[PDB]
Amino acid sequence: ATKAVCVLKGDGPVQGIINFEQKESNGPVKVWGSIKGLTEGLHGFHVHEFGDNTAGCTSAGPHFNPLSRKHGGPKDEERHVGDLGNVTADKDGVADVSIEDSVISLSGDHCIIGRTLVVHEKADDLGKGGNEESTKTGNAGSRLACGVIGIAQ
Amino acid sequence: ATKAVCVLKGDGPVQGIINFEQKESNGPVKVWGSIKGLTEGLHGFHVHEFGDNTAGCTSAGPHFNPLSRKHGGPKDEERHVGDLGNVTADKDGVADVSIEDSVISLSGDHCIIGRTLVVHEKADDLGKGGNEESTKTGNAGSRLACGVIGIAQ
Ligand SMILES: [Cu+2]
Ligand SMILES: [Cu+2]
Ligand SMILES: [Zn+2]
Ligand SMILES: [Zn+2]
Repeated sequence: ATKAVCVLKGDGPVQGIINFEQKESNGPVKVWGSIKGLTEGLHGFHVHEFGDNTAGCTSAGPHFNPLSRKHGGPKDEERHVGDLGNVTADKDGVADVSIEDSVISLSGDHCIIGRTLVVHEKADDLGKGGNEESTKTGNAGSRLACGVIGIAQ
Repeated sequence: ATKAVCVLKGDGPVQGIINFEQKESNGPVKVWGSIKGLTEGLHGFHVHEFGDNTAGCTSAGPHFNPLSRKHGGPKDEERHVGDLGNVTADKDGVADVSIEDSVISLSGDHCIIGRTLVVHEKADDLGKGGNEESTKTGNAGSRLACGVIGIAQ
């Protein structure tokens, strides 16, 4: 696959659409779109392991972490594959997302297709928060919206 | 992987959960679960090509058809890889889904992870109807509910 897409929804007002593009096998992945209904500020943004929304976003499990690393930010060597950092909303509640990432993929063992993208209640501290949870979740709190990442046209 | 899941959502509520299991990559896929909120009778049931719900189930495109075949039933050689036939709802509006299929897969070129499962308004005629559409869509009509197929734990 070269293109993927995710519709983010949850139980509250947070909703969005996120697109992915990967031009080349083993090249970087462009990630772009918009999320609305958010509180102003940073909100953690990750790919979680399972594309399972059976009981809502909780069913998606932990961060996608095929290489058994600690949590980090997207520009860290020490990160989960799924660690895409934060999106940032304005007072208007909108986060415009524009990310390139070279660790996620749309094929192979780092593939994110069929997994869940999640936007969080709180900021992700990118593993620099100095408690144990920082190293696992980034202290980003509950899951406000999510969706399964699908193959796109 | 060897398990996948799909949450179907549409107006009614037409709602359902479908589980997938494939014991080995060269093996059949067990498909099972429940869909509620349906009218009594047969409803077409297929994997569509794109895991895109941007604008609702319409965004998923046509039946998943990597081999460029005509529409058929699941037992037919001439079928789309996505052709899973019909589910049947009782007077209570529930369809008990219990399928094994050897053409879909959870890995490889026929993988359905990241694609959309759809349940339709009307019966699928399994390509045996009296017109040209039968060999494309089975005449199953609109899309009552769908979801993106994700990797499960
Ligand atoms: Cu997350
Ligand atoms: Cu269909
Ligand atoms: Zn992480
Ligand atoms: Zn078909």
